[PDB]
Amino acid sequence: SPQPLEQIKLSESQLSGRVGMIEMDLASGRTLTAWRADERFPMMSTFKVVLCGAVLARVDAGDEQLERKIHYRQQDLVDYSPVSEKHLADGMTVGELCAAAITMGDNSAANLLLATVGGPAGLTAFLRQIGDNVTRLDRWETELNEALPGDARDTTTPASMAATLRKLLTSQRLSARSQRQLLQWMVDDRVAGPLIRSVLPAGWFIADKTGAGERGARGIVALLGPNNKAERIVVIYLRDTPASMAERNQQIAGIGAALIEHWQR
Ligand SMILES: OC[C@H]1O[C@H](O[C@H]2[C@H](O)[C@@H](O)[C@H](OCCCCCCC3CCCCC3)O[C@@H]2CO)[C@H](O)[C@@H](O)[C@@H]1O
Ligand SMILES: *C(=O)/C=C/N[C@@H](C(=O)O)[C@](C)(COC(=O)CCCC(=O)O)S(=O)O
Repeated sequence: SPQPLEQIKLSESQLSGRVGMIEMDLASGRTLTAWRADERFPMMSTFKVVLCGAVLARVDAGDEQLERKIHYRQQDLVDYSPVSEKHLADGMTVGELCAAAITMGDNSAANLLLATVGGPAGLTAFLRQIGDNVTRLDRWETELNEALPGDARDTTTPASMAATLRKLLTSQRLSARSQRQLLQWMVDDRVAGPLIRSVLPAGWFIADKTGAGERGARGIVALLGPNNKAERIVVIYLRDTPASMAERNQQIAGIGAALIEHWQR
């Protein structure tokens, strides 16, 4: 594999789309690689990690409990609800909803949680409170990943998303238990985690949340590193490419391969 930046460029050439990428030390925030890092990209399902950061902040403040059971109706369900559709009779706890949203990609679970934090506007306000002045959520599942060209709704930048994830996971804005919980949800991803592990060399840590959208939109927010340590935050977004899902996945994996082969920078 070529160098990370060289691979990123090749991916844009091959996909005819824009790639946005940040690689950042988790402990310190040292930026190692930045490409279109201040450009906007649709967050897609990656917003679910920030959503559950807001939930945990409410738990820390005593305004929420992960134990609290929410009962909902079939009319509340949106497209793709593999866990929430199973609990119309008995409900789900707030913590179960975060687990379902982040680890199983459950969309109704995300919407239920979004309501508890005051909707897209409430989540955006939370982002402003932690000093993210760029990321914005405007819509609910499933409209939020429409990825219209030039539409600023439901977008982040690689730099903003990396910084925000670092804040939630490490900055002590969340309690120790809450930081640990958010991390464990990412470790437990079942949508892409097991697949990614299957292709990572021995010794590489992965935790992640992935997303997909229209017009080629695809993305991942990840913790990655050798010696089984979450050494770096890696955020990669793609937009405005007509390529197959397989090829978009392969190109992102190829950027990962370049990072792995050329880690010591
Ligand atoms: O010399 C470094 C390594 O080179 C290869 O490893 C390959 C591996 O066989 C391949 O499957 C992977 O694909 C990349 C898979 C990435 C999966 C997604 C990555 C995520 C992670 C965080 C955000 C970016 C995307 O690349 C590495 C590096 O070439 C060798 O197989 C391995 O023995 C060796 O230790
Ligand atoms: C998040 O990125 C979800 C995007 N795609 C879904 C959507 O538009 O709501 C689909 C319904 C596909 O479903 C999934 O990707 C399942 C996992 C969702 C997640 O990662 O949280 S649409 O057909 O693309």
